[PDB]
Amino acid sequence: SGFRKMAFPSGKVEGCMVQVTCGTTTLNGLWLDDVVYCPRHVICTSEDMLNPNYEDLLIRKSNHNFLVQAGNVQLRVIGHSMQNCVLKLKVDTANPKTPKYKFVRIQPGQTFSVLACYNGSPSGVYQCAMRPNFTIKGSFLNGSCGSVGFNIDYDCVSFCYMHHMELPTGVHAGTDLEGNFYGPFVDRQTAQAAGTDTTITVNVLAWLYAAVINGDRWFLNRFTTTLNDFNLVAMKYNYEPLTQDHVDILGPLSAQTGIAVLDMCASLKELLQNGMNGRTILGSALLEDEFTPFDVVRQCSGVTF
Amino acid sequence: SGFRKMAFPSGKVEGCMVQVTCGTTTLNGLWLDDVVYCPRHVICTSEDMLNPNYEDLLIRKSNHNFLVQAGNVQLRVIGHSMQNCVLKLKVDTANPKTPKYKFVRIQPGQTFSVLACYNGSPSGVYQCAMRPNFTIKGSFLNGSCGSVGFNIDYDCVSFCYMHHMELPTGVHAGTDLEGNFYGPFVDRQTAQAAGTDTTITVNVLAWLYAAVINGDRWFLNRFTTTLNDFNLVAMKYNYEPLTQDHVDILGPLSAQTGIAVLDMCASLKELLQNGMNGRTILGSALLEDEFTPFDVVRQCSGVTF
Ligand SMILES: *C(=O)[C@H](C[C@@H]1CCNC1=O)NC(=O)[C@@H]1[C@H]2CCC[C@H]2CN1C(=O)CCc1cc(F)cc(F)c1
Ligand SMILES: *C(=O)[C@H](C[C@@H]1CCNC1=O)NC(=O)[C@@H]1[C@H]2CCC[C@H]2CN1C(=O)CCc1cc(F)cc(F)c1
Repeated sequence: SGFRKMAFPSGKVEGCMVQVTCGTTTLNGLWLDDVVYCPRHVICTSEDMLNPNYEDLLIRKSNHNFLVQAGNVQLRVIGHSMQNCVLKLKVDTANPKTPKYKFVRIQPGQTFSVLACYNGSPSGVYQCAMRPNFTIKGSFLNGSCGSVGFNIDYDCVSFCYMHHMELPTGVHAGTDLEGNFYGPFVDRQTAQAAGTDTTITVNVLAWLYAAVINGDRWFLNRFTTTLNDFNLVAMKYNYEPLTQDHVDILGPLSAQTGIAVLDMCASLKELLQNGMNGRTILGSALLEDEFTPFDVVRQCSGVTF
Repeated sequence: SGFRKMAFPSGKVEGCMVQVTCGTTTLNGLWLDDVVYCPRHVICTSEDMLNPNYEDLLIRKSNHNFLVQAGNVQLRVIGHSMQNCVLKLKVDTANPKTPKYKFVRIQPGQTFSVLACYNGSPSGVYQCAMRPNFTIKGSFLNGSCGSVGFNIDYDCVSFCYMHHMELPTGVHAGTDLEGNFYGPFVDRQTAQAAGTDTTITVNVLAWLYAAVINGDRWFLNRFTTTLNDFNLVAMKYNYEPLTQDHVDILGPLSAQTGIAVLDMCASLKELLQNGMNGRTILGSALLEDEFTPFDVVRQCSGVTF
């Protein structure tokens, strides 16, 4: 009973967070085995930020210029290299708290948990979706860079995001753990802007299924639609076109509730065209798109890690 | 930049979760030092739930009838006692992962993080407020009882809630760690109903301050009001009466933004009377009341634990 934006338990990730300082700049790093991963802009001063030449900046940096701290204890940096927008700092001690892990480049529309950190210490945990325009809606301040996004599957942590920047619309951009940005963003202080914030249609539908399971049924109508006719209406509202793959992904929720996906599309079409009329669905007055079909199944089935 | 419903890092609480089984019923327990705390209804079968006599039920229970499991390893129960609606199971091993802790009975209007568990294993983390009507808006299924609510202050975990029940409106009820329910709820399968869901006025105001700090300023008007005139309008909307203590608690946010609390009340009064007109504040189309002035300060100042 009840449906909330739920983050994964952060314990396994908390044991990996370290503080990385280079000169005056301090940010977070992720310590897995004998390597610490962190944003490469840790080597920049405020002046450098406008048009940095990271390769040039890095020649003036040796292993000893990187101060790595895990709690109150200093790690010894024995090597360093830049891979795309991240630095990999080889340290002399394997993290004893390293969980079972993998690095994953996540698809737009998928969700993950962010463990927001400052000075290598955890501050909070919240769920995010990698939006179609490759931004996330987070909560990050100066010093948050290096904070990571992850998913847990049983005992294995899949890290998928490292925080690097904010955009003018108050949204956030960052990289996978290989240092490659999601979207067209670059790690420099330039004029960059998020494209159209397209809505994750399959996730709105999954959330409509979670509402039905949790007793909210007012929006169910007596109509149905086709994929092509629904997409004509959803193009107007900047919704992602729904495909047969999306319908198959919603298969289990549709079977659990007895509501065909195209019947849920017709209900969603009525909600887009007519609005909620002051009503709420799972405590919200807007259509929510940051729950995947798996998030709904997980939460409504009590999946543990 | 950005403002999200943020839970505390759950790592310190994850190391305390255990599975408690008694007969066919399995639920969660909290293992701190050599004691495991769990809901007393773990001793009930489905039949017992309608009108249980917990003292009578407990005479047929010995230490060996309580199976306690921390991960894949069984703990040995050397004593048991009932304190209000919780059982305290003395075990032969102190939890090596016991953090610095305290038990706190939280005031209505305050917030905490819930670590939802099933079979003693963590499933997810989310923020809740202890509402004025003494219910919480959580996400809990069968087997979730014994899951706890907490706050972290530096290294000290203050546990304030243990989950026991769901109410007909899809909201949740439970106890402090001394076994005393918040509100008038009882641990039996009877007709119980939440009273009027009063809105936490001081928290809506704190959230309005977070919106201003994060760039959302459309709702700021050219009006002011008095405590007495604001409360006349807010009584109609089932809002908690605002007091001088609440105004003093909002003092630091008012000073940080330069917006007097009574000017923010006038803006809130216009929002209650006229609505949002399809606009949003921090991504929401409703007035949010589950952020305390401290939650806003914490998030906007980057407080770590
Ligand atoms: C790293 O901790 C930090 C996180 C930022 C700070 C505030 N919120 C947030 O998420 N990242 C930065 O400050 C980055 C650094 C690294 C690469 C370039 C430099 C600039 N920047 C950033 O976030 C861009 C700031 C900016 C925002 C905007 F709206 C217009 C701009 F022209 C620049
Ligand atoms: C413990 O795991 C469980 C958690 C519940 C189950 C579903 N969601 C949730 O939060 N608690 C219970 O199931 C309790 C047990 C313990 C004391 C009595 C017994 C009944 N109950 C409960 O939640 C009440 C269920 C109920 C709901 C309702 F709307 C009307 C009713 F008459 C009873």
